[PDB]
Amino acid sequence: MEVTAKLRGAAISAQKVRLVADEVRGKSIERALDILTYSNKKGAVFVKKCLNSAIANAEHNHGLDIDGLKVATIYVDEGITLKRILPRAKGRADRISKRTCHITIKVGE
RNA sequence: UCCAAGGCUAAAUACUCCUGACUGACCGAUAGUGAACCAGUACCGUGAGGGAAAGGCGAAAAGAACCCCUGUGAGGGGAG
Repeated sequence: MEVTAKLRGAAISAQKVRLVADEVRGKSIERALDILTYSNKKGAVFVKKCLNSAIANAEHNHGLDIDGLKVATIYVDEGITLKRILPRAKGRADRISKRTCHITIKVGE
């Protein structure tokens, strides 16, 4: 089986979290946690939180051995965008997209 | 053919801010009132004035006790 965690609504662009996700996809839980704890990217704190939640789900709700677990699948999806107005010169306005993202992690043997 | 320089006179005619009953080969949320929603509101304008967007869990809240990750967060996974 595959155990899931979801981190819907992280205040960050999915394009940014995707670089973090690409490096932990398919790795063992230990190696992936190392990569996430020593990354300098903001998206790594979100990916690490979601991965830790998925590991705890697999250990508590399903009684799996987290020693044989691995990041079976991970992907980031776009969340809801907050729309803000940015004033510019000469009385002109721009729209600002404050993008959010959904992180889905599934761990399994 | 009819008697101005005195006055009057109902009905059949015009209408709908409204009340009641009833109707529709009228609309069904970008439609139909601008407005189904705390709308002539928010917002814009010194002002006269202009003028939006925005409905729906389920039959019944039975709206998820409790456990786990997390920062007593967000979010989720179980349980129900």
